[PDB]
Amino acid sequence: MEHRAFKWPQPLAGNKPRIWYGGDYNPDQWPEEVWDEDVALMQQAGVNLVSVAIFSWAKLEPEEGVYDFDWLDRVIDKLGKAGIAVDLASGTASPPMWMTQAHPEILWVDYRGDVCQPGARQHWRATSPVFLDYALNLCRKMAEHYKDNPYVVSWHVSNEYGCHNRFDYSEDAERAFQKWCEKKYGTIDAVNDAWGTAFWAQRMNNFSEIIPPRFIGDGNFMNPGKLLDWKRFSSDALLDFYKAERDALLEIAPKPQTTNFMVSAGCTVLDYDKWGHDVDFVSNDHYFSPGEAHFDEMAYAACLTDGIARKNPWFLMEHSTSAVNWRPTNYRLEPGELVRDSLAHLAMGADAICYFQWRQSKAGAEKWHSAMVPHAGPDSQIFRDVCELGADLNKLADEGLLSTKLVKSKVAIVFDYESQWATEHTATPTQEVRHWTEPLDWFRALADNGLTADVVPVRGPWDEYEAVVLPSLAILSEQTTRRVREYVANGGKLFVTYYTGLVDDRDHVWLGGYPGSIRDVVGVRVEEFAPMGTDAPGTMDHLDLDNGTVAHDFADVITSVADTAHVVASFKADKWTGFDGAPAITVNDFGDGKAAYVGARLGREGLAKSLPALLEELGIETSAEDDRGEVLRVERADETGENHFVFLFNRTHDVAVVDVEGEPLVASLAQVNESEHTAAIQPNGVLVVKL
Amino acid sequence: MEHRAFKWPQPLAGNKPRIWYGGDYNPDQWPEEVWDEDVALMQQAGVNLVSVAIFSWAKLEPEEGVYDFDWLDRVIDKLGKAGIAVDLASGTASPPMWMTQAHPEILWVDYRGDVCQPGARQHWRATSPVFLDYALNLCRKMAEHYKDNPYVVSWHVSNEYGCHNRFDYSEDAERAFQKWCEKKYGTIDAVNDAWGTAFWAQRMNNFSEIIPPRFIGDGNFMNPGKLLDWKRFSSDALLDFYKAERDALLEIAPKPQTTNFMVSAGCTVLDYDKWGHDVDFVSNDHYFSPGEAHFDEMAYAACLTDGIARKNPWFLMEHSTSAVNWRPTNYRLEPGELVRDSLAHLAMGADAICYFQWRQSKAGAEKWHSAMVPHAGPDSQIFRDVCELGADLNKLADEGLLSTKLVKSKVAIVFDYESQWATEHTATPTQEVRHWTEPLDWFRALADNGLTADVVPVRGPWDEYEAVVLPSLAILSEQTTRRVREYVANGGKLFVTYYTGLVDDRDHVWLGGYPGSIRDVVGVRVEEFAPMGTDAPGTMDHLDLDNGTVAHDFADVITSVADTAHVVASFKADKWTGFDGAPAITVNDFGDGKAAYVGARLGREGLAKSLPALLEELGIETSAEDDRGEVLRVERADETGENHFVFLFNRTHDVAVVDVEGEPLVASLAQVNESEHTAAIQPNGVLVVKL
Repeated sequence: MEHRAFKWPQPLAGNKPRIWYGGDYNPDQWPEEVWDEDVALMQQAGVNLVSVAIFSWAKLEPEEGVYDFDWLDRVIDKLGKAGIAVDLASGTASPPMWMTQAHPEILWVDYRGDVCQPGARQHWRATSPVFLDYALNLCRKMAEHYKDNPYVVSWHVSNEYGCHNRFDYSEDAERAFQKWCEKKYGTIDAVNDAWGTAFWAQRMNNFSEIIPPRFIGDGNFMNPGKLLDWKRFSSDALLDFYKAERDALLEIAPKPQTTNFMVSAGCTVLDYDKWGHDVDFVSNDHYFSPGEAHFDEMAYAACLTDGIARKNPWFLMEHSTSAVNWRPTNYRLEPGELVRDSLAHLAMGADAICYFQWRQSKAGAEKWHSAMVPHAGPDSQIFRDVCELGADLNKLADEGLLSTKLVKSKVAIVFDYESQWATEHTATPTQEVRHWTEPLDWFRALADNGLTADVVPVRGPWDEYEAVVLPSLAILSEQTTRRVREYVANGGKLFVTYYTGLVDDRDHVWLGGYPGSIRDVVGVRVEEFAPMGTDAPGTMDHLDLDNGTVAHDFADVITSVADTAHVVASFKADKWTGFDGAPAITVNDFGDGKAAYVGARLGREGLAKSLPALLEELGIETSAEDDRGEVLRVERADETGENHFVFLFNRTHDVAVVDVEGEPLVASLAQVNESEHTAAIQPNGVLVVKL
Repeated sequence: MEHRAFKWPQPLAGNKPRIWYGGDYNPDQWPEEVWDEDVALMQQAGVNLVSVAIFSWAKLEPEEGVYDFDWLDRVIDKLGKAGIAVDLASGTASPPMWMTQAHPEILWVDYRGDVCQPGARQHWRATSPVFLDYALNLCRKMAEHYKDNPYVVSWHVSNEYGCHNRFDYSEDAERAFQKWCEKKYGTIDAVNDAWGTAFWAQRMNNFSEIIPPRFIGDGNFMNPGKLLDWKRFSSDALLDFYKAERDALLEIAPKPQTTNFMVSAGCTVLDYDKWGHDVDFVSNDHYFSPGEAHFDEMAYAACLTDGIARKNPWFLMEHSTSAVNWRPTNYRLEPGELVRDSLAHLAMGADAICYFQWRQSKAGAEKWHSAMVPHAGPDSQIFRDVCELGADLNKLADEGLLSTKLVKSKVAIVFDYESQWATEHTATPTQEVRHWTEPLDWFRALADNGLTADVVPVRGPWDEYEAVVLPSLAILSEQTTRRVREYVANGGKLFVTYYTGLVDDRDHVWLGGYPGSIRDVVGVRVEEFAPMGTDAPGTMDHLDLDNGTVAHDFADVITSVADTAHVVASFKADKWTGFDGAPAITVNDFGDGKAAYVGARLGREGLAKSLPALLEELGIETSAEDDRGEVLRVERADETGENHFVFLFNRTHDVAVVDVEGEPLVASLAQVNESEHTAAIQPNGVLVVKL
């Protein structure tokens, strides 16, 4: 699996490279007089790039085989004459009404056989031959028309594939899933073994007896190997679609191209790491998580984006100035968070910072989604902040930030889209445990101990790191198992948690005691699990540990510990539970390395309090400073090290004081004292320094 | 309604009778080399019976009209040569893919018209002519092939009928429900009156205008007489199917036969009491309820199983060594509970103890369901415990337990599958009240007072008992009413609760004041109900009683008390409610007997605290010992009384001390002191003594 050669949208002729800054722009929603005010405000704000025509199919092709590009030619000329570059869409993200009215077979079908109608967006089947023909046609018409346009710097292919059309249960998807399985497994016998079909009379005679995981009565249990493969197939089918659109544009009008991802701690619609191999550059859409997780989760998501990009610069295609429209309660951003959030992504390696969207819609389903120009207009705190950010990004580019890379951490936290999928089955030990929460909890606990981790996809080079976290990494394939065993034996330092290595990549259990492929690495054997909760009176809902932490949701029953291992922490419990004095946290010597095993869910707080002991045991150095968890420190450097930037973010609701170890470039809710070379960072503030 | 003659699986030639011990066995999921280890482990564990081929249709009939029995012949020979008997399945529990692909009319249909697909199990219509033909065909092929096999001791017909396919809304079920109604009622006028169809323009001109209770818009109110009959019809339709499979096997290969039930406090998929009339012996599948209810609910379920069996020995076809796969949080068993749970069923009259399943599946939807041989293998606490239980059951059979019966209690708690169904309508006084909880609450409150009740189905001989509980028994037919009135007048002692006797068997209300058919038995008249909860601010959520208990969810408004009755307890409340000083608990003299009325939901705790007074008033004797509720005492005896066994189970999280009134045979987490003839029973422990 090779990545494509890296390509990045280049400046308009006569311009110097900049941190690209701007947003989705939808002039087609407004009368044309508004466009001249849009351009003048964009110049005021320091906007240098916008993404246009994303959902414009019904205007670009208003009837079948009739094209209307003149409006788009005119707005692209206005932008370009003002020095603003265009990231042009294919226009294919969502089909017009004339098309679905004429071709109802385009619409995707749900698990009960109910057809998804128009009225929102992206109501098309990934495996529809007729929709593909319509989409490639528009791609080609667009490419031919814009191939020589001097103001178009990149292609934005479709939009957030799979946000709405991940799953289709049509006859098209039935046929395509049969073909996928044949191309993966080769024989029906191989499919039967993978899916364990001897159970419940599911054994198939040929590929025609492979059906999608349709409606089986709510509450009943779908074949888990088949469900896992369904999610892989669904991601692959949309990848195929993306690659076909891409290729159709590039054959006529080669330009840097991307499609926008939805990388966030809890979003696993697609295997985004896999997809990252087919974009010229990684672009991401991230919106804040409400409440206390806001800052840490956004840093973690931008960190994972950078891991997907293999530390190449990446493109923040979307985020929000303030509230989104799509949550049950759409909380606003607090003062300072607009600037802070943008610099968080920048810190984690973005060389472009863009919003959804330029002007707040006055009608339609996202009218309540914040924008760069709110309903309130340019006389607004949001627009002032947008202008301030624009000046900030010009300064940072003047000072050499472009093309610098996020520095390598001591610690790689491993993330696997497929492990998440495996943990989503409805007949696992507990529905309260999924893969995705554990890596985020580690990121935050490590930050509390003064350490900024890298978040590395399982395919990526986590085995080149000083230390590695396997966080509820439910799948360990034969390959990954080998990589883990070799990494530790050669001197790596490993953290492994509960719900790691239960299964291989077919969702077959590794037998003999969990974790079945690496018991000797971690030097423990688990014979069963003890899920916990409050489902009924008298259920076991927690387990204390003797290091002052508390387990919830899940604990392992460890029945033996290797002679090369020792117990760092033990459970304390009522005797009748069997847990009193049982091992909870262990550390094993394996070859020249070490592996710690955390046999329960301890949360961010439990991990943060357990880590000092474990970091010491594994020889991983951190600050001695008491205030070490108050700020997240994020660094970017060029290869030589001549351009080295430090971003300091307050993670707390107190004022944080930091040393200033170079020239302060940008400050937001932060005050520098030149005398003492110190700075006080308010809540929600950030300071950027060049070393 | 007669029961079939009792028959029980007999020993293999040359063996003596044993408590059958073993589990579901699925060699078809494993390579054949595993089978020789399975047999050797089964011998080590003392396993003497296994149930085979339950879901093996896709291997037994791999294409239409092609049979492959050689694998099954080979594993049955290995088992039998090792002295292990086979409970052979029909194999018909779930159809193969080739069959449903060729015959989509087999699949059951949901209330909206959506067809249940393959991908799990039991996706067939109870009233499908073509599925019946396929099932009877396999039954006959199986019977002909195994009719002279010396190692097959019984038939296990299908599997848990109605677990998944209770309700079908197809055209087949439409036709079959019309015929059922005609065969029940005779005329359409009788159906119209039963269902109250003059209400809401539902009156029918003929049987063709009877339709199933399909989709009527979510939240709207289905005709309740029709819904009640639907549940009776659905149980009958699957009973018809079972009887046809049974008959098809027995015509060729007569052997003891059963089908496995799902008797538990809250499961009412089928009228299991009715079904019990068509099995040769009762077999049950019971899995623990999480938390504090675990022990008491399992004892209660095994007790009800024995009531269904009319005190004949019965067969525990399934339970779990530890966690199941199918709850949202799959809690494990604690140390000692494997042995304890098994002996609980044994205590309540089982002469066979079997698990789902022998070897934990490594793939498929139940891979996370515990087994006798876990993923961890034979070197596991579970497998050791399985071996220990095996030796325990050999000892108890050596000591004469087989064919002894659960001793008659002083108290019969009445259970009615149909009353539960009636309480399930969505326009009852409150959705918080169902029939099934009240009998369980009584069982537990009576145990707290030192009394082990019998749980007797309404058709059964509850009127032969010293005292009887009617626990939220919503239906009283004319017949049951007569039985109650005569039972009390002749000297019976009766407890009646709220939500008893509201309706007759058509769901018509008994008029004139509740409970409308027995007001004079209980010597109270209720004019309305006062449901309670926390649905909105300021709702009435409890009512104190003056005996130190608290009502929740529901109270009766009692407006008069007979001259032959007196008030035992009264509500205390805010004046404006109307409840201050109102009657809550009464006792009436009726003929030579007495009837207590408990006009509210008091819970296990409220009932346990109310019972001393009521037991005294009704002359029902219990221990004077203060510790009387700490252990459940369960007895089995032969008819003479020469073989009398007492099982003592600790119900608490303290150590319980008991007297030893005979020879201790089996102890689990219990220590006997020969000197003092006493024993200390740990939490989760049990002692078995022969008197």
